[PDB]
Amino acid sequence: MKAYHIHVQGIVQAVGFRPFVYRIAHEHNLRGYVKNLGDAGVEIVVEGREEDIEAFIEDLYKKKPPLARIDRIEKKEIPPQGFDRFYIEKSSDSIIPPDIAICDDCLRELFDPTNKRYMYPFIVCTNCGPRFTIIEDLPYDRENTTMKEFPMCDFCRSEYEDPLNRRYHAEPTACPVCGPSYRLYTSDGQEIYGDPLRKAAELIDKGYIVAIKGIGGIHLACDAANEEVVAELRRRTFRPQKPFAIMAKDIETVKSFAYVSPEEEEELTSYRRPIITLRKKEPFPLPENLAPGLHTIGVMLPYAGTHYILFHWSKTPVYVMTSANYPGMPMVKDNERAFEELKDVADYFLLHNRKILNRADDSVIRFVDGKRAVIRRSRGFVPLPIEIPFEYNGLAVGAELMNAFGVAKNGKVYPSQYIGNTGKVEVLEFMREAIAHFRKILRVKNLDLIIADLHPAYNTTKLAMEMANELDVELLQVQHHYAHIASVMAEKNLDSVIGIALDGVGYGTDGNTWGGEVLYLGYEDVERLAHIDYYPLPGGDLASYYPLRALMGILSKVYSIDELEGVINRCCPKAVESLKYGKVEFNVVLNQLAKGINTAYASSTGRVLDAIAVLLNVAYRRHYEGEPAMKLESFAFKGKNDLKFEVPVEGELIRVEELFQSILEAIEGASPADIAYSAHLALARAFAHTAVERAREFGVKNVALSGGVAYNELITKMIRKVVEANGLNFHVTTEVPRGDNGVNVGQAFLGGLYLEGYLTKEDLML
Ligand SMILES: [Zn+2]
Ligand SMILES: [Zn+2]
Ligand SMILES: [Zn+2]
Repeated sequence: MKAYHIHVQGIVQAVGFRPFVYRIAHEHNLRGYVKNLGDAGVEIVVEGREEDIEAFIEDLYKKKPPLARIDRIEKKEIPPQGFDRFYIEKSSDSIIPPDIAICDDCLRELFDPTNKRYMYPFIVCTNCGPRFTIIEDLPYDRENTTMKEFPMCDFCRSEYEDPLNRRYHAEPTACPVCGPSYRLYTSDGQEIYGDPLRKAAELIDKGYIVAIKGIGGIHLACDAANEEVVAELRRRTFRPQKPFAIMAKDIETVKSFAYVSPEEEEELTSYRRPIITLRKKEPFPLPENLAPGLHTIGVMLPYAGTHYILFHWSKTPVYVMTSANYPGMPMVKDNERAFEELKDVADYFLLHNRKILNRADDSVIRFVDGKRAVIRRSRGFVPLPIEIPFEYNGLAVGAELMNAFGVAKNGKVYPSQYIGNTGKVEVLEFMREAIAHFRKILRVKNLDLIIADLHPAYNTTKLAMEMANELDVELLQVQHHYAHIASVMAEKNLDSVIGIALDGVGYGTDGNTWGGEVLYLGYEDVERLAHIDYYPLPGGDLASYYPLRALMGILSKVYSIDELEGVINRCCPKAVESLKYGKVEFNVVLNQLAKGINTAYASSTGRVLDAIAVLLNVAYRRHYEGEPAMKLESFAFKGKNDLKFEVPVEGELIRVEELFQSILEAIEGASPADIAYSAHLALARAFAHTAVERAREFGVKNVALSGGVAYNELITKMIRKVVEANGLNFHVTTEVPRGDNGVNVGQAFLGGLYLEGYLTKEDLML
C-alpha cells in the first residue's frame, strides 16, 4: 500500500486510545492497524486512499479521547508488504481514571428522541461518565465496580462487546432496563421507577428545596432565582454567608448572570465541570442572597445525564448545589444517611441505586491576574497524579483545615478528594477510609515515612502519630508555610527559590502563629527571612473568629492602652461580639491585652488584612473560613484612585502596624473603598518588594507566592507584578491549589526530599 508510519506518544497508552483509533479508522473505511509496545509505542498504519488518509490523521486531533492530548505525529512513508483487508489492534499498565462529565456526543443522544437512552439519566460512553467515585479497585472492571450490582441487558452487551461501537468496554454502561433508576422521596414516602425525575424539578422551581444523588456525593438543591427559598435553606443549614453554588443552563445564561472570562469558558466546558467563580454583573440579576459582600459567584454547569435532563424542566435555569450536610460534616453517600440527617434540612429527596463508594466534593476554581489557579482539588481531578522530583512510597496528612491527604511513589503525589475540614470526628474517620482506598491502588507497608504539619494538635498530625506507631514507620513534620511555598516548586518542577507565604493561621516553627513572611527554600540549610512584627491577639482561635479581638491587638503596637480605646471609637464594632456574646465585657478584655497577661503571638497576613476589614464599615464577626479577607477584597475592587501607602520593611521585620496608622490618617478625606483598595496593594507591594531584594542578595532567579491569602486578586496582582523588576516567578496553578487543600503536595516533595538526604533532619523543625 501507500500509507504513513504515524508515530504518536505521550498520553495514548494509559488512556483509552485504541478504542478511538479503531473506530475512527473503520469510519473512514481506511483499513490498517495500530501496533503497541508499551509506555512508549503506538503507531498507526492507515494504508488506503487519500480522501481518508488525511481525515483519519485530521480527526485524531479533534476527536481524540477526553483524557488525552496527541503529542507527536510524524507522517512517515512505508509500503505494507501486504495490503490491509482488516484493521487490527495487535497487542501484547492500567491507571485509575477520574470522574469525567457527560461527553458532548452522549448529550444529544439522550436529549434527543431517536435513541434507546432517550432521556436516560445514567447515560454514558467509554469517553466520559463516572469513574473513581465508583471504581471499587483495579483492575478497572465492571465485575469489580459499583455497577456490579447491575447485570447488563442483552442489548447493551452486544454494544459493550462490539468494537466499532463507542460504548465498547464501557464498564459503567447501562440503559433504562439493566441500569439503575431514580426515585422521589419527602422525609419518607415515595413513588416508583421513572415517575420522579420529571416531577422532581417541577418542585425545585416550585420553591421547595430537594437533595440530589450526585455522582460523588449527593447535595442540596434549590432555585437560586427565588430569593425567598434560597434564604430559607441558609437557615435549615445554619449557614449565613458562605457563597452558595449556582448552576446555569448554558454558558449564555452564565453571561447575563455575571461575567464570562476567555479561557474561562474553556475551563468551564472542561470534562471536569468545576464550580468557577466569576464577577457578577453590576446590575445584580440573581437575588443578592446567593452571596453577600462578594463580587464573585459560584458558577456551575451540568455535568452528568440527570443534570441536563433535570435542567430541561423546572423552567428557571439557575439552580443551587451544595454539600448536603450540616456545616462541618462531609457529603452523605448512603441513601440511608440521607434521611437520617436531612429529615429537617431538605424538603424532598432524589436518590438512585448505584452506590457512590468514594466521596468527591465538587471542585471549585477561581482565576487570578498572573494566571488561573484552583482551590479545591477533587471532583474531576482525583485520582490524577502530579510529579515529585523524588521517589518514595509514603503518606502525607497535611493541614487540618480544608485538608487533602496525599501519597506518592516512583515520583508522583496523589491528592485525595476534598476531605474537608478534619475537625469533627465525622471527618477524621472519613480520611481513614479514603487513605485505605488509595492504598488499594498502590503499595502496602509503605517503604517510606509520613508527613504532617508542624502542629502537635491537628486531628491530622494526631493520626500521623498513631499511624506512625503503626506498621512501624518513621514520622516527619514540617512547617505549614514552608509547605504552601513548596507546593509551588513541586508543581513548577524546579529548585530552591525564595517565596512569599501569606496564610491565615499557620503553625509556624516555635509556637509562632505565622501567616505573613517570605522564605528561602534553599535545598540545603533552609531558613526564614522577612517577617511581620508579631501582634498580640487575645484568644489564638477567638481572634480569628471575632475580628475586633485582633483589630485591637495590632493597634496596641502603635497605640497605648487607653490610646487603643480612642482609635477604636473611629467606628463602632462593639455590638458585634454582643450578638453572640457579651459586648462591653469584651472591650474590658483590653486588660488581658494591655497587661500582656494572656496573649499568643501571631503574624498572619489574613488577620492583618482582617482587622482592616473591621477597622472599616466592611465586616464583623467571622461566619466561616476566611470571611473578612474575601469581604474586604470585593469591597476594595470598587476603588478607583489608587492611594499610595507604604508599609515599612526594616532589616528582616515589617512594621505592618504603621500601615494601619497612615490608613486612619486618610479616612478623613479619602473615600471608603479607595482605602481598602489602596492598603491592599500597599501591604502586598512592600511585602513582595522584600522577596525581590532578598533574591538578589542571595543569588536566586525567582520567587513564589502561595498559601491561604494567595487568591486575593488585588494582592496577587501587585505581588507577582513587582517581580517584573527581577526574574520570572510563578505561583501554584490549576494543577495544585495554593490554598491549604493543596498542602500535602508541598509536603510530599518537601519531606520526601528529606529522605533523599538533601535536607537537614531539623531545618524543617527549626
Ligand atoms: Zn459519553
Ligand atoms: Zn441496558
Ligand atoms: Zn495554609
